[PDB]
Amino acid sequence: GHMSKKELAAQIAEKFTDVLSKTHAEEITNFVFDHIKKALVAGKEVSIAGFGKFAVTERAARDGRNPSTGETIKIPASKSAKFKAGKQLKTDLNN
Amino acid sequence: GHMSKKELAAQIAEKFTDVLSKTHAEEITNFVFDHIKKALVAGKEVSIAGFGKFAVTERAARDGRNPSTGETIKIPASKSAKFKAGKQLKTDLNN
Ligand code: NA
Ligand code: NA
Repeated sequence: GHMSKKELAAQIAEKFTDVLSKTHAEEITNFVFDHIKKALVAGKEVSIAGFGKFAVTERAARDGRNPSTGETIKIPASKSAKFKAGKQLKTDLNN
Repeated sequence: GHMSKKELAAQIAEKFTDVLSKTHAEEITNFVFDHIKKALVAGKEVSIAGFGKFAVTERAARDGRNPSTGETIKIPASKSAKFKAGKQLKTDLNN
């Protein structure tokens, strides 16, 4: 199965209709992930208790070879973000 | 740096004070991740546009050996959840 962000936001809106509208639920859901992204972009690890942690990772630069010339190259570094599932999520998935 | 769930919820509360209280911001932030967990527990992939995707993964069972006896064992399967950062997050981290 699948659950999208819009579906998440719709569930928020349905379960918190006393708190906020469907439009605000979508705004806030978008803000959750935007803010998490902003934090990763700022180099922060984002820890979400009961859920897990996000950290920026960097594929390190390293020596390669030009295959044709056997000249030393640099394979460039690049960043990504990694999630490590927390203990509670791991427990819930293994029940 | 670090950003926790409480800090995320506090940012939500600060930036959406017209929408919800600090208490509700924490409730909703907790619900976001609880609901995502519920979806993974239900076997759903959770796709969050602009952010990335979570999927349940299973470390497959496989043959091991009892080291001492050379009897065939089974190393048990276990589930976890994996996140794959979306293109936009990858772009933002590499800017
Ligand atoms: Na609305
Ligand atoms: Na409050």
